[PDB]
Amino acid sequence: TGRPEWIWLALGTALMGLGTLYFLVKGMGVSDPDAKKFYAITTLVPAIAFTMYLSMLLGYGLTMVPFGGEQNPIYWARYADWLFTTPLLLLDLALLVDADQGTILALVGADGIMIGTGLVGALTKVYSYRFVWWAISTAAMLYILYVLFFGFTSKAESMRPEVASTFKVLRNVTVVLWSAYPVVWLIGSEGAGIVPLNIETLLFMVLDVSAKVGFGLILLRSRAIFG
Amino acid sequence: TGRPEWIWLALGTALMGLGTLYFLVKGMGVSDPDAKKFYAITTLVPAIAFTMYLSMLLGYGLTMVPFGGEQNPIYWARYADWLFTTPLLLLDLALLVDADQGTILALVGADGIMIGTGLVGALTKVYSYRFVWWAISTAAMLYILYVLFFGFTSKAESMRPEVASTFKVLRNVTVVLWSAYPVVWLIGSEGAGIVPLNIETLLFMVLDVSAKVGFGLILLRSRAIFG
Amino acid sequence: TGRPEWIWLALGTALMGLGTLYFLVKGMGVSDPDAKKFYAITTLVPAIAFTMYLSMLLGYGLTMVPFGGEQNPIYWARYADWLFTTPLLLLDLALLVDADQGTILALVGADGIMIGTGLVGALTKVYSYRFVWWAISTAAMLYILYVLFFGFTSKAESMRPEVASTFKVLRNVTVVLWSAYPVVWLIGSEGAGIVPLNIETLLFMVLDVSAKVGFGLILLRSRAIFG
Ligand SMILES: CC(C)CCC[C@@H](C)CCC[C@@H](C)CCC[C@@H](C)CCOC[C@@H](CO[C@@H]1O[C@H](CO)[C@@H](O)[C@H](O)[C@H]1O[C@H]1O[C@H](CO[C@@H]2O[C@H](CO)[C@H](O)[C@H](O)[C@H]2O)[C@@H](O)[C@H](O)[C@@H]1O)OCC[C@H](C)CCC[C@H](C)CCC[C@H](C)CCCC(C)C
Ligand SMILES: CC(C)CCC[C@@H](C)CCC[C@@H](C)CCC[C@@H](C)CCOC[C@@H](CO[C@@H]1O[C@H](CO)[C@@H](O)[C@H](O)[C@H]1O[C@H]1O[C@H](CO[C@@H]2O[C@H](CO)[C@H](O)[C@H](O)[C@H]2O)[C@@H](O)[C@H](O)[C@@H]1O)OCC[C@H](C)CCC[C@H](C)CCC[C@H](C)CCCC(C)C
Ligand SMILES: CC(C)CCC[C@@H](C)CCC[C@@H](C)CCC[C@@H](C)CCOC[C@@H](CO[C@@H]1O[C@H](CO)[C@@H](O)[C@H](O)[C@H]1O[C@H]1O[C@H](CO[C@@H]2O[C@H](CO)[C@H](O)[C@H](O)[C@H]2O)[C@@H](O)[C@H](O)[C@@H]1O)OCC[C@H](C)CCC[C@H](C)CCC[C@H](C)CCCC(C)C
Ligand SMILES: CC(C)CCC[C@@H](C)CCC[C@@H](C)CCC[C@@H](C)CCOC[C@@H](COP(=O)([O-])OC[C@H](O)COP(=O)([O-])O)OCC[C@H](C)CCC[C@H](C)CCC[C@H](C)CCCC(C)C
Ligand SMILES: CC(C)CCC[C@@H](C)CCC[C@@H](C)CCC[C@@H](C)CCOC[C@@H](COP(=O)([O-])OC[C@H](O)COP(=O)([O-])O)OCC[C@H](C)CCC[C@H](C)CCC[C@H](C)CCCC(C)C
Ligand SMILES: *C\C=C(C)/C=C/C=C(C)/C=C/C1=C(C)CCCC1(C)C
Ligand SMILES: *C\C=C(C)/C=C/C=C(C)/C=C/C1=C(C)CCCC1(C)C
Ligand SMILES: *C\C=C(C)/C=C/C=C(C)/C=C/C1=C(C)CCCC1(C)C
Repeated sequence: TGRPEWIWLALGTALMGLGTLYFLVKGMGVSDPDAKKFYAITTLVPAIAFTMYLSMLLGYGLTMVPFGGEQNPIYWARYADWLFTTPLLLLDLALLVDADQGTILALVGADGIMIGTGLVGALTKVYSYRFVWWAISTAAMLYILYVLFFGFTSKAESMRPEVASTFKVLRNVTVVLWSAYPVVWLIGSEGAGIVPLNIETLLFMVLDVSAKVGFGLILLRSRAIFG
Repeated sequence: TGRPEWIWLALGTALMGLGTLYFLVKGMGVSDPDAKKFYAITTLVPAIAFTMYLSMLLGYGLTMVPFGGEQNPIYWARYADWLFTTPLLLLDLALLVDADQGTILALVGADGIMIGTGLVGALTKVYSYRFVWWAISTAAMLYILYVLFFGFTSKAESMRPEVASTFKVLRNVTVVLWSAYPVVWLIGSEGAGIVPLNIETLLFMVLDVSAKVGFGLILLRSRAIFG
Repeated sequence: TGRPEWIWLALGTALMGLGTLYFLVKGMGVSDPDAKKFYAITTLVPAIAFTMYLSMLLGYGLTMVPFGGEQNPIYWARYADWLFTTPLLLLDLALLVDADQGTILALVGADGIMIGTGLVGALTKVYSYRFVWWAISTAAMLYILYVLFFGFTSKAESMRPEVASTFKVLRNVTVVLWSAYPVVWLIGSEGAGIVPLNIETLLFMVLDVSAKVGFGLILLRSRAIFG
């Protein structure tokens, strides 16, 4: 349940919070209309993360699901968070690399399903079924990382070296990080309880802050966001 | 409840699933940026349909509402599905016919209300009230079919004959199909139980697959989607 | 609970309803593509307000939350309403003043959090915690009114006098009205029950109709919406 992992939630809330502050206090006097978009998209990611992390800390984002012949502590707020933050991150990559509206739409769709599926899985009562939803969700995820890796990289090659390189870093960071989530989910309390909610929460915490604050940092501190 | 209609759900899940596969395996090597958009929008429709049909089959999308002095089997997942798939379909028509942003916005709004209202109706406990929500939802629907029929057709007349004709087919197919839903809802378990959930599910199944896979087929196999 | 304030809900439902009708019956024969957008955005605001007000009147939008060592009557539908209507209103201001996509995105984000936070607050069981969420929600709100007041006004100064002035009126009306909500929430049943749900409902009613129908009226009856 929620108590031993109260601390990881606390640190997460705080890190996202400061992350918002730092990104907010930096894009204040930014004239560049394109850079303006990047700060907006990027800043909104940690801000949302902050509200959802606070709901877990205060006990709201946590619920109980019966499965495995018992009651289970499921932090649902993660899906509420990700549902918006993942597309926003994706949007950042698309703008940076000037992707086609079609692909953005396809990418956003894939993402919504990825989280939608993950959320449903996290709540389904037939233990067994939770793993099907996981399968679907991961399939959706993989599609995204594919397009990002082979599709987006290609589009980056046409931009100026600054953008190509920043994208390369961002690309590597999201591909590697995003794929850890399904592994954590799988071995955590949402799936086979191989790992305690204690460590799991510390894991999502590190992954989230990296995948958002870190990503924001890499992106917002490069000249790539400028026209 | 969910058992006698388990089969229609199963076939639906499967048909949507293959529908996604087929549309996915066809727009792979498509350079045309406009055609790319059409495949994205269209492909996402059956994909969502698949996840929601699977939730009904696995028992998740089903809930119980007390009304009529008794418990009632309400597949809520349909609204979760439609909420996204109906606008997407609408968006397809708008792109094809190059509609004004204003009308798209108005059309999307109408749709969200149409489903939002339908969902609320499906869940309201005062039997009587379910019919008011139905009224509102249908009113919203009618507005949409109106704009599609008289507004969009007009905009199609300015496109090349290929587009005008494909739109005509699509227009006829959506106008006729969409209007069956409110009739099914009305006579099914959501309203006056004149028809059993058994047949009702077989009905939504046929309507959905036609309105999505069929629509996708008609659209994605014409040269209308190209610039 | 829901009974003594049944009337304010009834009048609200009716006022929004007519508000939709009036805005609908006025933008019918409007060729101007820009004006078309304004009518669409603006008309959808009261229309949504109508469906949510009807849910409160019919008893659906009302729920019960335990806090303060007792059961509490919480009209949740307000958040469902606002979640969409507030951005739409914001979008109106942005179009009118031709704001940057970045700022619109930032503004929409802030708003979603503002309502999301408000909703969570309205539902949190630890009385005490409801006030933190209020704090966050208001902080988000303030950010919005700031950008609207100092940012948007600046952008209005570049438009023709008609637009600058209409915006000025709209700006003053939203800044003043929006800031009353957090005060009402604070002193109403969602926070410290200093004011009865009776008067509270009459308050939100006046604020809503003004902030939407009034706003719509001021905007839709000026030549500012034309190109
Ligand atoms: C952009 C649009 C305008 C989009 C729409 C966005 C929105 C709708 C997304 C929602 C997304 C999904 C993923 C989240 C929902 C998950 C869902 C399955 C879980 C829902 O449950 C929580 C919900 C309601 O809370 C509850 O109220 C009901 C009514 O009164 C009750 O019937 C429920 O039981 C109650 O649940 C709570 O309490 C439970 C407590 O039980 C226990 O009690 C015992 C008593 O002895 C003891 O105390 C135990 O300890 C205790 O646990 C608990 O178990 C439950 O979990 C629950 O807490 O909550 C509503 C959440 C709200 C929707 C979150 C919003 C997220 C943030 C703010 C979003 C910011 C987004 C903006 C929009 C982004 C903008 C950028 C774009 C432009 C890209
Ligand atoms: C784009 C944005 C980023 C937009 C936001 C999208 C999202 C928020 C939309 C939601 C839309 C609405 C329409 C769906 C919600 C309907 C709502 C009224 C119904 C909610 O209930 C289900 C919800 C939660 O499940 C539950 O968990 C709670 C917390 O722990 C519990 O308190 C509930 O009770 C529990 O409910 C389940 O179980 C019930 C079981 O009871 C019974 O138990 C007995 C025991 O003996 C026995 O077993 C009985 O047989 C059994 O029934 C059951 O009755 C309930 O129905 C329920 O199953 O679920 C969350 C669903 C999730 C939000 C669905 C998402 C849909 C898909 C994946 C969307 C893909 C969308 C992308 C975004 C599209 C992209 C394209 C655009 C760009 C255009
Ligand atoms: C654009 C996208 C495509 C975006 C997605 C939009 C959508 C998902 C947004 C949702 C936003 C949030 C803010 C609203 C949800 C708030 C949430 C916390 C509250 C949820 O509860 C209500 C929910 C389900 O109702 C219930 O069914 C469950 C399953 O069967 C049950 O388990 C619940 O208990 C049940 O709750 C009801 O009944 C309770 C009754 O208890 C009591 O019973 C006793 C008996 O003796 C006695 O009778 C008592 O008097 C009685 O009270 C009650 O307490 C509960 O409150 C509840 O009524 O409802 C689903 C609502 C639906 C999602 C509202 C939609 C809003 C409108 C139509 C939106 C129009 C939007 C379009 C999209 C805008 C377009 C423009 C853009 C382009 C900008
Ligand atoms: C049981 C199952 C049936 C159910 C599945 C579960 C499912 C719900 C989850 C999957 C997610 C799914 C929702 C995703 C939908 C995607 C769909 C909307 C995509 C539509 O398609 C949009 C395109 C975007 O195109 P581009 O990449 O940008 O190409 C640019 C080119 O260089 C030209 O540029 P120019 O114009 O300037 O000249 O997708 C990108 C094109 C790519 C370059 C090519 C991609 C190929 C695919 C990866 C392979 C096809 C899929 C496989 C046969 C199997 C399906 C697996 C599933 C996991 C995807
Ligand atoms: C109790 C009730 C009060 C509550 C009602 C319930 C309600 C919640 C459900 C209804 C759905 C509602 C939410 C829909 C909102 C719609 C609103 C946003 C629309 C705003 O309006 C946007 C326009 C889009 O314009 P266009 O069609 O594209 O015109 C192009 C022209 O050719 C010029 O081209 P050029 O620029 O190139 O020169 O709507 C299209 C303009 C059309 C051509 C004309 C349409 C006329 C209407 C159908 C008639 C007006 C309505 C009726 C008086 C009664 C209301 C019934 C209700 C069912 C709509
Ligand atoms: C907080 C920021 C980000 C980038 C979060 C990303 C989360 C994911 C990519 C989650 C993926 C999931 C999969 C693939 C399947 C199991 C369920 C998850 C939702 C955890
Ligand atoms: C799955 C694909 C589509 C095109 C589904 C369309 C569904 C509708 C048009 C439903 C309309 C409804 C009305 C008009 C009123 C009763 C409730 C419904 C939601 C069933
Ligand atoms: C119906 C139309 C509008 C413009 C409604 C606006 C509502 C708000 C600005 C609400 C703000 C809130 C704050 C700042 C904090 C407490 C909770 C609220 C959601 C009431």
